[PDB]
Amino acid sequence: LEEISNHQGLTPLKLAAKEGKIEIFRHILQREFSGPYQPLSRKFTEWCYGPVRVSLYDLSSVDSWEKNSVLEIIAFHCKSPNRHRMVVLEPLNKL
Amino acid sequence: SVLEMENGYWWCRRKKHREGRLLKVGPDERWCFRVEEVNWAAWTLSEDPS
Amino acid sequence: FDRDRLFSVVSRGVPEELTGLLEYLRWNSKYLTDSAYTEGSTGKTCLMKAVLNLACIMPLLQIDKDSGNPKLLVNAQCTDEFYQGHSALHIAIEKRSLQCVKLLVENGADVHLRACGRFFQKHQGTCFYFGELPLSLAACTKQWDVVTYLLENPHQPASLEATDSLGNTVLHALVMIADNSPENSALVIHMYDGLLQMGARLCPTVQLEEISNHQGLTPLKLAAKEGKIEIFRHILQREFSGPYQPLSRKFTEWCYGPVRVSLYDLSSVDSWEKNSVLEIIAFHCKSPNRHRMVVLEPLNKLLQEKWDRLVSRFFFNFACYLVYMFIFTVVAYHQPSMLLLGHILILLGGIYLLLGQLWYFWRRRLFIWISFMDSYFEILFLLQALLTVLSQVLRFMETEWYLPLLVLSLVLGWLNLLYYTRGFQHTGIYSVMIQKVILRDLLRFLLVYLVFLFGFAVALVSLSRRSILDASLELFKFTIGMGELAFQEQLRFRGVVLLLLLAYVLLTYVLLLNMLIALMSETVNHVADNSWSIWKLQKAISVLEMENGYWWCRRKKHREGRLLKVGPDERWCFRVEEVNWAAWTLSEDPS
Ligand SMILES: C=C(C)[C@@H]1CCC(C)=C[C@H]1c1c(O)cc(CCCCC)cc1O
Ligand SMILES: C=C(C)[C@@H]1CCC(C)=C[C@H]1c1c(O)cc(CCCCC)cc1O
Repeated sequence: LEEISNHQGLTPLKLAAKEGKIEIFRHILQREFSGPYQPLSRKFTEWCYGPVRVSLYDLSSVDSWEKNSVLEIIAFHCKSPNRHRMVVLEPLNKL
Repeated sequence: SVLEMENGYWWCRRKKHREGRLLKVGPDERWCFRVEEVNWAAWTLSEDPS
Repeated sequence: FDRDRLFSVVSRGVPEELTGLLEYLRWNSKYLTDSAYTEGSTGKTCLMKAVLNLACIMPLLQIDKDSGNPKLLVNAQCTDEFYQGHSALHIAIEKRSLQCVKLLVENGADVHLRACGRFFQKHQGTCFYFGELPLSLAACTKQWDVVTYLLENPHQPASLEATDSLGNTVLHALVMIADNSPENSALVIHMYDGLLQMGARLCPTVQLEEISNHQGLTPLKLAAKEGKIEIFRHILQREFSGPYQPLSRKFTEWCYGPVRVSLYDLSSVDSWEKNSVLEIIAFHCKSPNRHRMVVLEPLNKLLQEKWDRLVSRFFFNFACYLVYMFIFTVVAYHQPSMLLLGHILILLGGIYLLLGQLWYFWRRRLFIWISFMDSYFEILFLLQALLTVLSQVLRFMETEWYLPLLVLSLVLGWLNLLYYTRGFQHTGIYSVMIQKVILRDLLRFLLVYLVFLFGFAVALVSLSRRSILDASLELFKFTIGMGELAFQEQLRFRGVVLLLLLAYVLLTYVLLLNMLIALMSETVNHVADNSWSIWKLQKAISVLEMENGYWWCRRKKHREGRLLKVGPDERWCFRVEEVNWAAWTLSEDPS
């Protein structure tokens, strides 16, 4: 479902970035589920050794390697006033 | 700035290297990004730390 | 019977799927600890994988008994440099499986194995440091049951005084994992207190707190150096009940109604002994929250009497420098009878400050590097003393260039007088993080202003065509409020020069005002400290150096406190009096 694009060629994740909907954008970007819905998640844990925990965020449409990525959409194709609050998200801030 | 700068100069376009590592979540392979966090209150895909 | 097959069976956890494996080892004369059956990349063995995929453990250890294995796999060690030293016992403790720990320990597992891998070091990247021993792992993971079992098991008790590769003990490990977080502070404080109580029961003749690592720091000293204020405060202000009374550091001398007097133990805190907590906090600590360390209840009071007892010496130093600077000014003003005496004092005064300042840098060199802003005035005094002596040297070795250096030393000598202003309140804003930020921007603003000043001056010269020096000076007069605005009618591009000059006026007003607005935001987004933590830190640094005495006359240090038998044990305690109207002793009567 997430790879379906509308007439503008934007996925639901990409559409949230362009329209400035930070609330749904953060939830989609940092999403995890249980065993039955494990392949439906975007955040995964690689290993956990006590307090130290490592997470793996899916850079499907986020990384700027592919054209019309989330980073390009947020920085240049977004007109919402709260553009700065988009990049401070946990996977975007680190990447 | 970094998004424009990574595109390269006009006289020499630079190839863009994908950031991340291809991991089989499980199959399905996704280019994930490694982020490390420390939590002292809460008490996995791989088997051993790396 | 195969390496791939053996690891697959242990993951499932069904011992019935592994039959005849022991017979296979006898046939091939191979052991489970051999490199053939290990993972090879990191030395991981079958037992290690079994604990990771948490019954098969007992038969797997049982079949080790049949084969003539000289080396026990229960004490196997990883071989990869990244993850070296990690054993199966470490897995059970990490997985929070008390039953697995009991099963492993009962079968001869060693409790003193060292996990000296790169992952277990205090790296700047991915790492986790819990000492280097299994006992430290349980302490840092909120496992009191595992700690209790590892301390009171008849099979192989774990010693509390065991040290890691750096000499860190169990108490040291709790210090290095502190992060001043509310969740982490409760973790370290609760376990540190519990281990001390268990330590008295297990080893009463061994004092845990006096054990020092390879750097020679006690756990109390280590907390001060590493900047862990949360555990530092708890250790410094510690009291217990009757059974653990000798294990406390804070005691009550007498209580008469609301008036209560407390006695804090100055064991490693008072500066009488070398490498004390006060010396460590002020000079050997690089943590940003150094000011919050001295405002603690025993440290805040103790540093006050040292300042009060030595305040006269501080003003005597101020008076001596003030008189010396007055002598310097008079001699310089009339440098071109008693003037011969004046030059002798200038040479003697410069050589006196130089030798005294050279002692300070000899005793300590890392302090200036780690914290430039803490002792930046030490550098300034060095330049003033060195230049003053050098300037008089050029007077004897006549080169006619001693005057510019003497004049430069005069203005800088008065600037060094601002150092003594730290002995008063002076209001302002007291912060070290802000001051570095403000200083950095002002220097950047000066560079931005100069290039704009230089850029416009060249533009003015070429368009009007003295040189750049006169034109740049004319533009700089605009800041001092002395600029020249006139329509020079004998210029071809008179309008362009006039418009360009007006552009500079509007440009420099924005630049100066922007810095004021930028400097205003720092003041607004600043929370004043009612205890004046920054000011107290500066006073604490000065008194510690001042009490050491001058270079020409070292002064004996008198210990601060009174020797009292707590009960026996005698500790040099510090008297602190407090008044409480809500709560309703060692001595018998008030005194
Ligand atoms: C307290 C602060 C933040 C003041 C407030 C505004 C002013 C003019 C500058 C700041 C400031 C420094 O940021 C640093 C120093 C001394 C540090 C070394 C200077 C060579 C003094 C100093 O007044
Ligand atoms: C402060 C300001 C805004 C003044 C205003 C006049 C001009 C342009 C110079 C500026 C300036 C620095 O931009 C920087 C310094 C030294 C940096 C540290 C000062 C404690 C002095 C100094 O006069």
